[PDB]
Amino acid sequence: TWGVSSPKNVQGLSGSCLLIPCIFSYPADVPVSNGITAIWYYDYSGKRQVVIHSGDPKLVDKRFRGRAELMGNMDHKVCNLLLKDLKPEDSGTYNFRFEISDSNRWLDVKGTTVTVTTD
Ligand SMILES: CCC(=O)N[C@H]1[C@H]([C@H](O)[C@H](O)CO)O[C@@](OCc2ccccc2)(C(=O)O)C[C@@H]1O
Repeated sequence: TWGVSSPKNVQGLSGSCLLIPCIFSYPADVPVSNGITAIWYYDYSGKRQVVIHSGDPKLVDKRFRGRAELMGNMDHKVCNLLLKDLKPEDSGTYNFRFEISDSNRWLDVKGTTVTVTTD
């Protein structure tokens, strides 16, 4: 069954780090020969910036370069996103997408809202 489970809200402090827990799923009969591509988006419906791209890392916006890293193992169906050196501007929406093959790709429209404060 196709899906992405991650928190609706997550809070963090400026200069610290934060973890957005995440897990995904898909049907048992979906073939997976050459792994799964993992992608995280920031403000998808607006600026649409790439935070993580396990398939084409040069697509990662300079804004997040060196500051975001995917924790979980795709093999274990985990998509946890760790964000480092937080900035108030990091506040906004984050959505995960995984792409296996052909039409077997999925963007979670729910996403997680991030709130970074100074103190
Ligand atoms: C078999 C699983 C599945 O339904 N995957 C579809 C996904 C999926 O429905 C969404 O990602 C779930 O949120 O949508 C897609 O188009 C997205 C699209 C739809 C309409 C217009 C433009 C683009 C997508 O690539 O995200 C096409 C996929 O085939």
